[PDB]
Amino acid sequence: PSFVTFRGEPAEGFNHLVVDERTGHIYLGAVNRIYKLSSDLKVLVTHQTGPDEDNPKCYPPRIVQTCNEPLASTNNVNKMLLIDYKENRLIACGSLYQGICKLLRLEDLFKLGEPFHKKEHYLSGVNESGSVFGVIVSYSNFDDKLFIATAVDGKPEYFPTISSRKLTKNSEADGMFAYVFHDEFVASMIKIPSDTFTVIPDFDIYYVYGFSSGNFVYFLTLQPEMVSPPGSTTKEQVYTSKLVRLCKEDTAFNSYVEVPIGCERNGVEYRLLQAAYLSKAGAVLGRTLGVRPDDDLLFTVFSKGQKRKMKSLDESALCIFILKQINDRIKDRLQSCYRGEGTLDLAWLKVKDIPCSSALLTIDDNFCGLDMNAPLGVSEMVRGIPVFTEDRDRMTSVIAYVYKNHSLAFVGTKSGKLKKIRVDGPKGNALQYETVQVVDSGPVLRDMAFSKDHEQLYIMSERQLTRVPVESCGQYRSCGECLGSGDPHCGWCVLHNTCTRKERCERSREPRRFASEMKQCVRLTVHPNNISVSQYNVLLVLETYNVPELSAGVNCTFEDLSEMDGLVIGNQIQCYSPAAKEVPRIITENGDHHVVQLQLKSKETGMTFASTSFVFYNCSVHNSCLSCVESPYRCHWCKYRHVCTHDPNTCSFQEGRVKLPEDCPQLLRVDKILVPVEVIKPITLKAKNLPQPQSGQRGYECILNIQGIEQRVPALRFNSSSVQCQNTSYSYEGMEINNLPVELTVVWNGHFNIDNPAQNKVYLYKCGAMRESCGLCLKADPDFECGWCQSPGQCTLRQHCPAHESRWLELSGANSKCTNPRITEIIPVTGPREGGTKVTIRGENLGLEFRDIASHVKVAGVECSPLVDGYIPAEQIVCEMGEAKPSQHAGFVEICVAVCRPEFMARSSQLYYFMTLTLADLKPNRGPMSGGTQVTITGTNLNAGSNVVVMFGSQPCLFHRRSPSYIICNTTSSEEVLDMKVTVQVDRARIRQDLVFQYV
Amino acid sequence: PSFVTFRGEPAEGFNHLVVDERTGHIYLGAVNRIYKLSSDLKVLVTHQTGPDEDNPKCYPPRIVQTCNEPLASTNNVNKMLLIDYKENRLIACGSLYQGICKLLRLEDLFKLGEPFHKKEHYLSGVNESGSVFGVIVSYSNFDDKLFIATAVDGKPEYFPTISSRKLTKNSEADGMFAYVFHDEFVASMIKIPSDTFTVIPDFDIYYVYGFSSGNFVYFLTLQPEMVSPPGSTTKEQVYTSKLVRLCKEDTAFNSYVEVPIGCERNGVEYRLLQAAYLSKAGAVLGRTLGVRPDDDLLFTVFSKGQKRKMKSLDESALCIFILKQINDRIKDRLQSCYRGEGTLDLAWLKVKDIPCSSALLTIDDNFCGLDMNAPLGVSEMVRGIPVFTEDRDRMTSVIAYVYKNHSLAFVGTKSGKLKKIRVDGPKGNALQYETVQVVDSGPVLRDMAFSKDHEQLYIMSERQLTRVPVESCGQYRSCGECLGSGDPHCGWCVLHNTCTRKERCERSREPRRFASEMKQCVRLTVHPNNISVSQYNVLLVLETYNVPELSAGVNCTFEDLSEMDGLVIGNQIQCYSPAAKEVPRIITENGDHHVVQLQLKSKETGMTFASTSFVFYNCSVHNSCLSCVESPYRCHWCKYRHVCTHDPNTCSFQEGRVKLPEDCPQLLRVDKILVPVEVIKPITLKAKNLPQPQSGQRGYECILNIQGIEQRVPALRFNSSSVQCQNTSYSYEGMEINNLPVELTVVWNGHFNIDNPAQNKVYLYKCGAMRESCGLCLKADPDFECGWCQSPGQCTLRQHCPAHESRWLELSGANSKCTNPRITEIIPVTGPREGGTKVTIRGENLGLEFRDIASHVKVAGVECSPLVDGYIPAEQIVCEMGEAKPSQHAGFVEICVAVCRPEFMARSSQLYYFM
Repeated sequence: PSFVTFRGEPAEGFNHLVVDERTGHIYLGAVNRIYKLSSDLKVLVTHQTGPDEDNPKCYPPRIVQTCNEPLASTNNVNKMLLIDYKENRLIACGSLYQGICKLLRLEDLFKLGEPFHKKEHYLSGVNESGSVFGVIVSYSNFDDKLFIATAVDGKPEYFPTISSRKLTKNSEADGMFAYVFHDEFVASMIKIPSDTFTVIPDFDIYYVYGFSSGNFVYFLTLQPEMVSPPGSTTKEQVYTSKLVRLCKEDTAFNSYVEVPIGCERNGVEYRLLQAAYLSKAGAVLGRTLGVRPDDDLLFTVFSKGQKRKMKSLDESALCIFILKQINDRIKDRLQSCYRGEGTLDLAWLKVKDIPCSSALLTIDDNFCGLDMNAPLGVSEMVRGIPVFTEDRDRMTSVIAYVYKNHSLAFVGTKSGKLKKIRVDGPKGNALQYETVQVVDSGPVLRDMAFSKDHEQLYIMSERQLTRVPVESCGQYRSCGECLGSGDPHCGWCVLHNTCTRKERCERSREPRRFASEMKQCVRLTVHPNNISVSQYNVLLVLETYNVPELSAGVNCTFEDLSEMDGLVIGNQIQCYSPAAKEVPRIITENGDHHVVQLQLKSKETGMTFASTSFVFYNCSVHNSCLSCVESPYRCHWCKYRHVCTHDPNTCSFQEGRVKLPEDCPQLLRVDKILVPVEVIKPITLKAKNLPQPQSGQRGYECILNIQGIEQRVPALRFNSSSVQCQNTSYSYEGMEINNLPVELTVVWNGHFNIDNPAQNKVYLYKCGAMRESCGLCLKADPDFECGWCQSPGQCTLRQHCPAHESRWLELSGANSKCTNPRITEIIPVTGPREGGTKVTIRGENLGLEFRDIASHVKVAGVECSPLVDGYIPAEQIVCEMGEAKPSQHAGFVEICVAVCRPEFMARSSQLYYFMTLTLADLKPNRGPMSGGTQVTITGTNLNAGSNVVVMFGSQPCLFHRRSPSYIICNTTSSEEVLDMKVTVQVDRARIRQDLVFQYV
Repeated sequence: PSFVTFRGEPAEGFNHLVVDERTGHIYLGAVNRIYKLSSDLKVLVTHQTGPDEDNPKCYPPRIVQTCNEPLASTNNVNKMLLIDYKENRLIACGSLYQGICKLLRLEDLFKLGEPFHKKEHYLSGVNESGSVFGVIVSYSNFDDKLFIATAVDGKPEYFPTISSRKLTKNSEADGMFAYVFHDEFVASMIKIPSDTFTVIPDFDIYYVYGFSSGNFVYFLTLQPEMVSPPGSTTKEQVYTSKLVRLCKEDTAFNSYVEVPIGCERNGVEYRLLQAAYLSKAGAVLGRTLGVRPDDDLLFTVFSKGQKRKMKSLDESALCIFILKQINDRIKDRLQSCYRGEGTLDLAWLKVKDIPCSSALLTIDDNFCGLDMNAPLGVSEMVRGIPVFTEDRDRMTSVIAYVYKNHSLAFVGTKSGKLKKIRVDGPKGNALQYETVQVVDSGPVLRDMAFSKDHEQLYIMSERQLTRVPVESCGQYRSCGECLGSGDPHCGWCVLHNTCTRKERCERSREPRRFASEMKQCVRLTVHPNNISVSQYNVLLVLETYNVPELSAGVNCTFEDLSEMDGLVIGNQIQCYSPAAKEVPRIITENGDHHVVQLQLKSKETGMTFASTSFVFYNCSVHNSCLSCVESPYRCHWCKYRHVCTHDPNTCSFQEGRVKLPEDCPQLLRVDKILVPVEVIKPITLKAKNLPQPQSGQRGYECILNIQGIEQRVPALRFNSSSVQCQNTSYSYEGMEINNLPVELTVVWNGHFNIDNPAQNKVYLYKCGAMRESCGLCLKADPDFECGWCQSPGQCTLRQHCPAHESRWLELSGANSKCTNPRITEIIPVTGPREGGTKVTIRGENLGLEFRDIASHVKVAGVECSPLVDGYIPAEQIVCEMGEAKPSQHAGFVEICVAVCRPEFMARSSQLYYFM
């Protein structure tokens, strides 16, 4: 939705706004223009007040007398605007005339009159807008007048800052703007003294806001540095914001009072008034405030500090004053002066301090002021009660009103936004909402008025007027959300199922028709929360609370899908579930269950207000016993029918029903099922609650899901808990993998698959696909019964290998030597003569125990000692060679399993070579002291032996890789010093040489 | 249009005229000529009757016997003319033959015969025309005759004045003009007795008019003084006009009767017949006259008094006689004689009075006369009913006729004009029209006859015959004029838009087609009389009365500008106004309003007959409030818009409307606005209904229109009735004139000038351009406040002169003595020594009061006394010098203002000289 607005009809400018209480027409003061608009902000009429040839310096403007100074077309700013209902007109006081005032007719804006001739007719030279304010007060004839305050600009002789002036019936009449009582000695006006001007050059009083209360007139003002801040001579100007008051009845002007005003937040001072608004509290605020219904309140806005009235600070605070409290402060002050204590203390007015005179008097609120102890100031600054503070974006303006007793406050911001604040000190809370009806880039003005009907709030900007509704609750879809937002205007119109204000809800006055608090929402419950898909037209009872009288009629709508009529009895609603024809259309593809939001559609509104979680659950869809029972819902499984249903009767017969998950027909696990390929073997199974096949039903089968071949073997069900597939052999083609797990499915009557929770599988394993060597087979589990068969040179079960001889060989309990050891290949081919090398020998048919191999290994003559941890049985032996000093140079490797028997020994195909490695040169000769240099050691036979260590300066080098020609290592820090020697030690041999490494 | 006429074909002369009933041919008797003319007055044929060698004195003219007296070629005057239809000829009796008569053939004017031989063939020596008359009466054969009367000229033996004569079929026949019955004792003729001639030498009977009526023959005659007026011996002759009558049937001539006739108007006597005409009354006159249809009437014309038959008086009166009334007078007279009372009383005929004899008789109208109490006269003169009298221009002739029962009378005048008179004694009214068809300078003759068709009336003059239409209504342009003339023939042929007779108007019989009375002329009204310029095609209803059936079709034409079709319903016509496009073309430049004559154009004729005042009213043109409201029309002024408009709504707003003139905006006058040059002064003004300037409107200014410099000074409007220009000074360059009035215009909002009805002005005045002397300034009005300032030697306001001393001098109320008197010049330079001279001395700086100057003046030693009235203060002194007898001869003039102080005296530049 967009907000209705009026763009600066003169796109050029804007200054003041006011609303006519009866009509709702909105009048807008502006520079060079005054507009009359409809409530909708349509342009009713435009008046041209503007550009006049003039000059501020000239006194009586050009029309009255000739001015030496040159004139220029200048803009006439609407300083003030006030509606005079009685007169049926508008006082629209401008400037640039020496401040001549104009009278515009209410309906047409016809200029009734604009008195220029006399001195009184001129208000002030001041060009600034809003620095002026005032009130129009009227009574029947022979009782009446206008109170207005304006800045002087140092014009003290020409104009009075505050005055009490006359407003005659005839706009033509000369008398206008004349002082109510003029005497040579005293006139109903207050001028600024010349002495005060000389002392402080710039002193001026700017009047922000003004209002009539009871029988007085108050003004919120800004003044200069006078004893504040202290200063010997002129320099900087800071302002003090004060409150002023007058009796309406005092022609003498004796009643004048002036108290400084502000408020502080946690040690932060807020001295400067931006705007104010007098209003009522309403029952809520008033009660906790402790006020009478009639008592008034004053919302205000202040900026931080005393500095720069022209351009104030962002920091701003909304404070509050109860009029009773201010009245007390004034009465308190007066009762004091009457005591005779102290001075009057009003710096700008009276330079020389006059003392207060004591006197006997009954000091009342009615007190209008007396001749002695005449106009007076105030010592104690009146503090206000803080409400909301904005640091980031300065508040510009404020308004407030009573709504259903709750007090709503409106606050303009520098940004062009409005805040809707419920004041709850007297209640309990804070800011409800913020809105940007206005103008996204830049600010709002003090003239912000609510409409007469109080539906909207016209918000004025420099550029445009915007009709911001005090309420747009419609945005809220649900009772939970509506009441959730908290912006006080919104309530849940239960029957309408919409969110709006009290006025908007038809028949909201009636009970439970309208909901204010979340508790009131609507709460709904359905007795049969869960209904099965199979059921149809089931009776449901609805319990609803906090709902208005439904006698209009109600319908139950499960969703957009269906709607059934309902009848009301007691405090309940009775509706029926949908038909089976209707229910499954929903259920399809949702499967297990579908929660649906059952709503209530009211007959009068026709909108769904209340909802509940309604479950459609259908047992039949479940394909298996586990899903049926084990699932989350109440469903029964029929073992025989093999169908899941809600009704017990539907099952085949009594013994057939499955209520509990344990009872489901399922296969229990046993020790792993091992199955050799090509062997005829039975496979016994255990299980529970296996059904006895009924008439027209076949027996059990075992189905193995092997990708290569799927086997169907019939089986026998011995009892409710045991099964067995008949003697058969299984195979898979490929010989790719030794152990292949296979899923097995037990079926009966052809299709019926018994549940397998564990998902037990059959392991098909093949006699040595994996083991070519006798040592490997005997190594494997004794369970397999797989063993080595000598004649074939292969390994299989006894069943599998023919017995020419009485025996096929099986490790009886490891007491089985395994023959013809062979050596495939060994690592480090070469080694150092000194020894210490770790030889890694890899063979096929070695000894099973370490103890036998130890002492077995020999390299030629040289004794080699094997390592236990390193040794992997019958596959590999890691052995460390001893001292090689012998004459051989190169020799074959021999392993004798236990004993060096002729059958029992193995010799290496290629011989182990012994060598004296030498090093010629280093790739980098030099490197930094810190080290970390990649050294390239070149030489011959560098690969020999087991261990290698490189030492530069006896400090170790970090080894990387080794080769026959090359050794690569990273240098250590030569903490020692520049230069150094290189020692390489392989095993017991330590070789050195002339090649040196130089540290740089 | 011009009237058809026949000029004296003989340009030389003219005498008688007659019209042939069947043909319409007009025969005209003249001297030496007889003409036959067409109805149109074209010349058909001319006959030469004229100049014959002859002599009046000779009896049987030269042809019969030789005459001793010398002959001379003389003119033959046509004495008489009579149409003999039966005979198919014209009897045209001449003179100069001893009055031989001629017979001219009807068609060709071929002379059938002219009997000269016998005595009867000679009628009378008398040369005068028109003194003769008579009638031709005819019947089938063996019944017939001619009755003719003529003057004798003292020829009593030769010719009979009245006779009954024979008219034979053959013009050649000898018998012609023989007496019907001739006996030795009595013949059908009446002669004048010789005795009567001796007594009165000149006696003669002149016969003016004659006509046959019923079965008688009447003659209107003029006779001499016989017992009237009484006179012992001959001297002067006056005439008595009488009526004569005879039975057609009386061969004996016993029936002769003779009554004097005349009429009187308010004690004025009209005795002499100029002409007469027998006619019918028609239904109108007859009814109120109380007559039968057949009964006749006799219109006549008489001059005042008994004097000069040869040249009668201008005063003349048209009288009337009903034949029944005259017949009664005659019967009454006869029944009386038969009573045996009195004498016959006929002076000229019977010198010795014979008595009437009584006898038993049934006296009827039929009575033809008897042997005893034979021809007789009459005592009681028969009076006639007067009709019209002309004092200035004498009536000469008359005719009358019946038209649609109204009786129209025609009367010739000495001037050559014809009057068309409806006689309405029996009806009610007088003379309708006068015409000069004839001859503008000089008169018309008795022979005036209407045509057979009665379309025209041939009017004869000495010089020319003129065909005057009875009717020539075409001359009249408008219904108002047509019916205005009153000559009864004319009516307004509405659709034709012309003026003519009933016969001439086609379809006049139909209703409202023809208008007889002015009332009938056309009256038109339009319901929406006033329509605004802004409006277009407005429905208008037309009310017309006295109009013929329009079903032919009608169009509405506002003027020559536009024309809109109309439809007829009821007794109204509905037309539409013109479009806005059309209406303003007219309105432009007429301004306030334009009255237009909306006419109706008839479809059949195509001429606009009826009109009305139609108003187009444009308010907008009015520039000011006064013109808008104060003017003559309904217009409203909008104070705020400052525009004038017809619609109230158009004004800015309700409070802004100006309906009344008082409410406007105008400047009221105050005592004259005096403005000194070079002085800062405010000028307060008074006024009424000054507007309060509305939004977007500026304030008031005072603009002075001074040719040298125009000043714009802003002002303040205190209230609806007062203004004031701000402190300023004004000047004009030139120093030419002291008092300069200047027009001032008060304006607001720049251009808007407030109305200034009085046209009040500001008087800019500047202190003595005119007065070099202290005496002159103090003399001037106290109002100016201008006064003499001693130190400067000049004169200006106090404001203008610095006060070293407490005073500048102003005549407080004339109590202010004034220095240095001078004498420019004095009049009478010279004077007599004796004195008494009035010396007029003109100077510059004299005394303010007379009392001081008196005794001041001296001419040298001689004391001179000044005159109060003559003395104009400080400018001039009029003084009278005393006795100069002193030795000086010449001396200088001296004036001492109050006292002859050394500073205070003035002496003349040039001296006064005594001689």
